[PDB]
Amino acid sequence: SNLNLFYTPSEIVNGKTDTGVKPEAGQRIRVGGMVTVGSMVRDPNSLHVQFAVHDSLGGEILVTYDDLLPDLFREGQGIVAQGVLGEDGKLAATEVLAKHD
Repeated sequence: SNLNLFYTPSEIVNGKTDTGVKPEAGQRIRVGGMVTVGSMVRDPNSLHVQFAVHDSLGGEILVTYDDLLPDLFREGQGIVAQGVLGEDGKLAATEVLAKHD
């Protein structure tokens, strides 16, 4: 089966996907961290959407999404996104759970 585990965005930059050392494009993981106010950008297409997400670790990872996000993905909260690493540096995620409450 495909595993499922939650990891910090800032972690999964430095010496991880970006640098392709430990993880690799192919594995499914969940990024979990805080979205910055100006992070969310949608296409005029209105199906393609991408967002930067970060943590106190002071690294920002870009996540890409290829349908309409739930609640348009409201900014300035902390969500979890499940995705597979595919874009040797970016992660393709469609299962975002905004359990911020």
